[PDB]
Parts: sequence; structure tokens; C-alpha cells
Amino acid sequence: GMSNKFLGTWKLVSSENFDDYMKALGVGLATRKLGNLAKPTVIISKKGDIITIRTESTAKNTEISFKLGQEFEETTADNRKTKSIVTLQRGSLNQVQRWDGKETTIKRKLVNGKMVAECKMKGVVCTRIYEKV
Ligand SMILES: CCCCCCCCCCCCCCCC(=O)O
Repeated sequence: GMSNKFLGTWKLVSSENFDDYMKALGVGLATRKLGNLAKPTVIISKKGDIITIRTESTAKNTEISFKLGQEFEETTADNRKTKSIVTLQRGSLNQVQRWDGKETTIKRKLVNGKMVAECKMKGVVCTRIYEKV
């Protein structure tokens, strides 16, 4: 299953092409400002087979809880209502969000002790790197 190395508190130390990603998502202007400024902590935890990903920033949180492979309802930080699934592929924790006939993916993998999140929307690709705190 999910490597226990995902578990813990993660801090954003690098982000590339995130504005373009948000723009691809049709994110509102206020949300883009927030997104480009925020340097969130991501907390990954588990209770039995329920995995939780909590994202905390200065004055805004998001949280999802899920079982691998089981679709669930999600309200994203930019307020999309998506049907989402998190799966495990070759150690990569892969999230897909679907809404309005659209699709975006967030793939998280551990690389040299860091967590690398790759976001893709219509060929726009984001990379956000987290270090263990
Ligand atoms: C809740 C703190 C973050 C605020 C960012 C708001 C801008 C909209 C973000 C929507 C998609 C974000 C995906 C981030 C992936 C990650 O690096 O965990």
C-alpha cells in the first residue's frame, strides 16, 4: 500500500508553473492571488485504511479523506465540485478530479526524501515540491 514515508507534515519549498495551472482551471482572480502567495503545509495521515490529506495555509484549509480506489466527492480550494479518486501506481499517489466533463491530475511521489506533486490540466503541468518538517 501507500508507503508510510508519505505520512507526516510537509512544507512547500518550491513551485513552478502554478499560475498557469490555476489559470487552466478557470480559477477566480482572488483565488489566483491566494494560490501564488500561499506556501502551504500538507499533512498526510492515516486511520486504518482511510487516508487524509490536509492542506493548511495562513488563513485557509482544505481536507480530503479517502480510501484508495474509491471515488469520493470533493470541494477543491478553488470551489470546484469534483468526483475524485486516489490510486497507487508504482509508489506514486495519484489523484484524479473530474467535473463538468473536465479532468485534472495530481500525482505525488517521494523523490530523495521530498514529496513532489505534479499537477496537469490540458497539457499545463505544475510541479510543487515539499520537504518533511
Ligand atoms: C489551501 C491552501 C492552498 C491554496 C491554493 C488555492 C488555489 C487553488 C488550488 C487548486 C489546486 C491545488 C493543487 C495543489 C497540489 C499540492 O501541491 O498539494
